[PDB]
Amino acid sequence: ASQVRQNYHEDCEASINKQINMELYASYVYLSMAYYFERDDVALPGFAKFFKESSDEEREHAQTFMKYQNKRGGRIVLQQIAAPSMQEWGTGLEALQAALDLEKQVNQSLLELHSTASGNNDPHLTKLLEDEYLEEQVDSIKKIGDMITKLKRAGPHHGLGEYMFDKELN
Amino acid sequence: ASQVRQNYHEDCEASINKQINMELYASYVYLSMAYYFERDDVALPGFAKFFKESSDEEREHAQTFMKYQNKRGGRIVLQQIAAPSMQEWGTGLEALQAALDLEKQVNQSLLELHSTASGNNDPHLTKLLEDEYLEEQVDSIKKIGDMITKLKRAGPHHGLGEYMFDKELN
Amino acid sequence: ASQVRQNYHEDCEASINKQINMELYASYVYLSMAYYFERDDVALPGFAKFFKESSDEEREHAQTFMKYQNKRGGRIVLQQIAAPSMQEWGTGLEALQAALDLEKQVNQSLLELHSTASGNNDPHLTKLLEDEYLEEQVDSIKKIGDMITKLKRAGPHHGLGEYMFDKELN
Amino acid sequence: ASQVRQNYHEDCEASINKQINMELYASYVYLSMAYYFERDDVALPGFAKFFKESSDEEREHAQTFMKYQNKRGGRIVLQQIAAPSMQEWGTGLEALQAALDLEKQVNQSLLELHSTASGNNDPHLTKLLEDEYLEEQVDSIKKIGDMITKLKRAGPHHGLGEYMFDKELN
Amino acid sequence: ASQVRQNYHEDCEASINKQINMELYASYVYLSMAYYFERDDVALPGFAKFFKESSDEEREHAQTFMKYQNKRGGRIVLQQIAAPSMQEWGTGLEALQAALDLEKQVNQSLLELHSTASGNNDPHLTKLLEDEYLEEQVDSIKKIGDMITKLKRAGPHHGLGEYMFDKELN
Amino acid sequence: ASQVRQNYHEDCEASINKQINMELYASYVYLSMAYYFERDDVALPGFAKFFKESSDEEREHAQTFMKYQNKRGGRIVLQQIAAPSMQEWGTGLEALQAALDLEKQVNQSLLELHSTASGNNDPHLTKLLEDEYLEEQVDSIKKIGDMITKLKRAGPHHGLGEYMFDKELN
Ligand SMILES: [Fe+3]
Ligand SMILES: [Fe+3]
Ligand SMILES: [Fe+3]
Ligand SMILES: [Fe+3]
Ligand SMILES: [Fe+3]
Ligand SMILES: [Fe+3]
Ligand code: NI
Ligand code: NI
Ligand code: NI
Ligand code: NI
Ligand code: NI
Ligand code: NI
Repeated sequence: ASQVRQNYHEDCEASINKQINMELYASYVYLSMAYYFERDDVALPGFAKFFKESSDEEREHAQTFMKYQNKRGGRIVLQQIAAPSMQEWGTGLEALQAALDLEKQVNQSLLELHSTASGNNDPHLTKLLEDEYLEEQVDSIKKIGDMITKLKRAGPHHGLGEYMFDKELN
Repeated sequence: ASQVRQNYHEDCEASINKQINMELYASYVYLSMAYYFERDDVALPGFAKFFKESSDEEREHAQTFMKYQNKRGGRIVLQQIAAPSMQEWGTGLEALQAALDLEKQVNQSLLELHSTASGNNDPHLTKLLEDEYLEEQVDSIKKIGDMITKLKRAGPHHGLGEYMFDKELN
Repeated sequence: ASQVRQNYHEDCEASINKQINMELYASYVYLSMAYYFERDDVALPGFAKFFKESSDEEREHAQTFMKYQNKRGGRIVLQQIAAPSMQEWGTGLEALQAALDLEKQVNQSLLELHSTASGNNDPHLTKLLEDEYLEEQVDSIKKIGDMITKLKRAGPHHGLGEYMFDKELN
Repeated sequence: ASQVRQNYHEDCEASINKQINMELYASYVYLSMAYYFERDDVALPGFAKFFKESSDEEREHAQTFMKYQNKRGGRIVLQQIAAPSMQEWGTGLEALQAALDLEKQVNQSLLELHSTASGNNDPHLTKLLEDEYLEEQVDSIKKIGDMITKLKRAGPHHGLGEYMFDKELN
Repeated sequence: ASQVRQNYHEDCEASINKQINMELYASYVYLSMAYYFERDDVALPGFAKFFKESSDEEREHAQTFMKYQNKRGGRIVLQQIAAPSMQEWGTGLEALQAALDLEKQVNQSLLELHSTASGNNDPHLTKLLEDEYLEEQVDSIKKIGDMITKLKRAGPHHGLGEYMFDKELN
Repeated sequence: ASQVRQNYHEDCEASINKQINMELYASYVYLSMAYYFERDDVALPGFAKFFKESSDEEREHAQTFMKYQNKRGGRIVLQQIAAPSMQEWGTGLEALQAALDLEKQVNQSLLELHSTASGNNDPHLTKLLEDEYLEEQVDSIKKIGDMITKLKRAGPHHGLGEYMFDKELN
């Protein structure tokens, strides 16, 4: 085995490879949304910017797991990245709602990964999950929830409220 | 008695202790409103900021009365701070209207305290009330009244007007 | 329920509301001590400064729990803040000893809150408690213990030692 | 159709969507190589850096095609991104040789895309391909060829030459 | 007992004293290696620098445990520091391999200390171990593993590769 | 023998190895004292700082002998470092008195080492001892003697004098 490996269970190694693919997938979803909002018949530049940043961040999140895998002595196994569920995302509200659901799905996976790490007595992995993923995930979920409420207040259907709220994200 | 006490009536000393508690209570009310507007299902960051500042200022107002008590030779007696009347404050308009009523209630108490001080021929206390409390209270009441009128103009019910007016407070 | 809530148990939500009240209470205790030491017949400006800072910090600690509540989707419930146990705090030594006991009481509550969070498998809450509260609480307790020992060395009864030690806190 | 579309053939629109997927795939290949060279039993930090930059650039290349699609009035269709052909890439020489082949494969696709655009008399698309893709592709191929020759000179098998050549890329 | 002690088990107190001695011992091992590589018949200034820094860091690690002991109310008990196992360390490769084994030995001890702290429900101690020791230990082990692989690539036996690799550490 | 060795007697080589261990031991003694004075029931931060600096300096003194050994062609032999004679050091006065005795013990050893070097006609070693050790040792002894006298004047028993004198060292 790896000269560096120590207290690193095969199940955590495999779950990290699954989380890598999921982070890359979420990055791909947000990339799809980003350029959907730059279509000439959508033209929501604030939403496009918001989702392009989230796409970059999720790709960074994937790479932090890849560095982590190598650091512990695991071996990165990269799978296929699925096409995004949608090709068109509707209104800003509907995209935010899809993002909220995705973020909560990633959070569930991460909490399961923490349970795996905790069950195998790997405090180094639980620390990584708490400090670098679980904290960020809760803040992201709270932020998206705030945005949904703000957009529902401003007027969530294709109108002046959506146009004004989009400026808040620019 | 206190080596410093001079022309300081027991009734003014007691009324100051009552005003201290009332300032601390108003600070607590505004703190409740501040974090109500940061709930994910309210998301009014301008109102939250406005009330968090008012909460800090009312706590400062309480401390200025505590310094004053010590300066005159009175003795600070701290009571229980009551829970805020509400736990949820409705719309921005309703919170402003509750704040307006509270400010006018504090003003009434302060004017009564001035009458107590004037009745006991304490010009040092009347000066404190006029220069540090009564001036600020009238400006606060005028400001909140302005805000209520502006929010009623922009559209006071949970809609685009409330969302736009909230930006004026950010 | 809240669009953001996830893996957030009702018991942790309720314990956070209890800790909020306790942080606000400790803030109130330290505020009482702060202005006790500014009485003209006490005149310990270093102790007053030390306790006024601790009062501000405990109010900040309360607000961090209020932000946390909102972040997780819980609902803040604010109760009555009890009057401080004492209105007069004796010598500097006696105030420090009362502060030490209060800090250890808050620490016990926080460790219980960690046990609640751990029992409900909430690593996000255990992380908050470890990184933002338990670390600060142990440092505060060690610091107060140091101060008590230093004041006992300098001369803890109302004399030159207390006067000189007070300058160390200015 | 799109209010902006003009002289934009359905075949060019479809070929752009195919090139987007291929750019994303090459980005994924280079990402795999990048973290392969950070394995503790490979430890080639110069190669890792070189491939991580190429991974970022190919993702940028994909996005430029996505902006282009939207600019012309086409509609972005995102497919599945295939897993990289390899999970382990051997020596630096073998990775460079795999990169050279991939770059020449992308170049072939781009030249075919130019033939499609030229056959449909779309000078705007031929200009994009010449100015933004074909130029970069030839420079990349020449650079990788230079590197292969340099590494073959320094000593391409796992030895001092590979270790010294890796420093040239750091 | 100590006026500050709270939730601090005698077994954790004793294990900290054992870890202090082990950190001081590792510091001593690295000090031996550092000046071995400055012998006139070894003359590997990069290795000497690398091990002198690790010697300083392990002594700092020991002191952080000594501060921690005092912070929790435990009592520092200092034992004998054993002579390093070797007086001469061979080649750079052999010293790195000895360092790797020592680092993994310290890591095992620290993970056991975490299990002790976790078994006694001391989250403050588990936090210290995760944030200040376990993170650093894994990075150190990964770094040494990288170095071993790099030196095996450059040529690990007393030759040009060892001479060139030594410059990477200067 | 060493290609560099010249006029370097085996007895001086062995005495240097003995002095190395003694410098490391004194460093360990001062480290013990340093963190004794940071105990919550001692709280003498000036003494702690003074002894932590002396601990660092004695470790530097050990390293200068290790560099010297290598410079002359001798071979460093590292022994066991004994536990400090005490685990608790009493008052500041008692620690200073223990330090004074230790410094005079090291001085005696160094003067014996000078006699060894002089007896073997090694002027290079006598120069090192005079310029780098004997000068520093006499200044240290004079300084500690000054401090003892100053602390005896201020009031050496656990009281205001010890508390005030401790500030002189901060
Ligand atoms: Fe993520
Ligand atoms: Fe007020
Ligand atoms: Fe607190
Ligand atoms: Fe490309
Ligand atoms: Fe260490
Ligand atoms: Fe010395
Ligand atoms: Ni709609
Ligand atoms: Ni309404
Ligand atoms: Ni007393
Ligand atoms: Ni080969
Ligand atoms: Ni060999
Ligand atoms: Ni004594």
